[PDB]
Amino acid sequence: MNPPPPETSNPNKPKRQTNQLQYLLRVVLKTLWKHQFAWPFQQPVDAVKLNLPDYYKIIKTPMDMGTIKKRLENNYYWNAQECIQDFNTMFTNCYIYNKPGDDIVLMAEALEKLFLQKINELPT
Ligand SMILES: Cc1ccc([C@H](C)Nc2ccc3c(c2)N(C2CC2)[C@@H](C)C(=O)N3C)cc1
Repeated sequence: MNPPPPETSNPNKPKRQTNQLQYLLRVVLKTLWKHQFAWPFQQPVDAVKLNLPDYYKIIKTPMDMGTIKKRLENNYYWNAQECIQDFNTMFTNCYIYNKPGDDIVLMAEALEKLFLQKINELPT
């Protein structure tokens, strides 16, 4: 039931170390990582273990903070916007599969509120 996880290295792809990308790893991701609600989002959804055989029938572009962390550590991104997009894909997937008011949604919303606070100002 589990698909292969998103790639965390791609050589066909050009890489960049920007000040914003370093900050997204050192400050943004690491703060979110320690949040009390971060743990469901620290690795790909394990649909077999959660016995959610429908998850990957619905979610076709999965994303999680473990994948983002590995991408950042591998300089996988060209710019901060690409990384921010991965965060937003992660949150949106949770809002798509689940319903407003669900506990997992409350957790994603708390992480998203903090994410938006931390990315409001990025380095130059
Ligand atoms: C409040 C509560 C209940 C269960 C769990 C289980 C143990 N782990 C887990 C990790 C990530 C996800 C989910 C479950 N959900 C399930 C709907 C619960 C899927 C759909 C989803 O979208 N994500 C992001 C954690 C937190």
